[PDB]
Amino acid sequence: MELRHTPARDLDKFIEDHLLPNTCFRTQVKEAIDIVCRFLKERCFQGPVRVSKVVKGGSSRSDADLVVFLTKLTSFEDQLRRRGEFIQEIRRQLEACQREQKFKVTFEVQSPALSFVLSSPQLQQEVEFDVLPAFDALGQWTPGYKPNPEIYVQLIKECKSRGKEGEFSTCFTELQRDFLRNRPTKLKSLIRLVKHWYQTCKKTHGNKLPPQYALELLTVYAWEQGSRKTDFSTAQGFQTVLELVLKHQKLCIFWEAYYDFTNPVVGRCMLQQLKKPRPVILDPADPTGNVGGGDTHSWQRLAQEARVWLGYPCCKNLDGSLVGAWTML
Repeated sequence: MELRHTPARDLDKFIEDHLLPNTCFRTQVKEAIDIVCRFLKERCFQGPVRVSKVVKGGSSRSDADLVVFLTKLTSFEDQLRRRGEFIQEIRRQLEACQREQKFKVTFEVQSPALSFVLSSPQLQQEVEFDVLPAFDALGQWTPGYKPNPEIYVQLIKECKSRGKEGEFSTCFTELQRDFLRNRPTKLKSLIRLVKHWYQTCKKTHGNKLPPQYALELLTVYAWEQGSRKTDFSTAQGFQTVLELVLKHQKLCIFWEAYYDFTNPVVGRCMLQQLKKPRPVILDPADPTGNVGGGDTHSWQRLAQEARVWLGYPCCKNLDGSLVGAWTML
């Protein structure tokens, strides 16, 4: 059944039946991406720019971003100005990879933006990757360590100048993914549920909604503030998120997972972002990015959906009572 017709007691089954990726295909996709990665790093621009890494980003026939990082760029703007140049070289090597390498899945580079589809005839599944060139601002980064604040200092400086705050977040995709992957399975599942809810809402909106990523972060926030447990009620977590969306006019959220106020420039940037019209959901991976910021109308649209959804069976017991949101603090 549709999520909107699924009672709270059936949410976990809904997630397992419709939202969990086919484990086998998931692994085959990871292996393919690893092959593409090493291939692009070796073959692209093989004759200062070079491909240093390739990482899967946000994801919804499912869609996903595939970030191709480039070293030796003179500025963040270059990944935008030379996008055409970069996309052509990457397209060329993706096609050479498809031609020369064998995969356990079908690999098809799409004809002219650059994307390719990984599919499995034996599983009735596929994922289309949107290839995004990005400056490798982080360079060598390893989980557990905060990037050198100087990396963000440079970012802040350029974003201020070009007025592109939060527009180079793709450069920190590794942090975005680390932030969401280092979580208990139950929470990752709740995030999948929220993503589905979001995508369901997007389907009927001719106007903009906040970015899905904003909701992924809001879900983490809900859990950190209201649960922090490896097991909990999915329905209660969902209600908490819907209720948090309603509070968008009062939300001011941020994390110091990859940066903090230590550096004056970064701290100043954070403070400047934290003072902007709410909601403020500061990207843990990018201090210049208020995810879904500067568009209160989009949040009002989503909040209207949140209220509608709080009336659905999703957060309700058989007797019609709400399962209840997590108390927070």
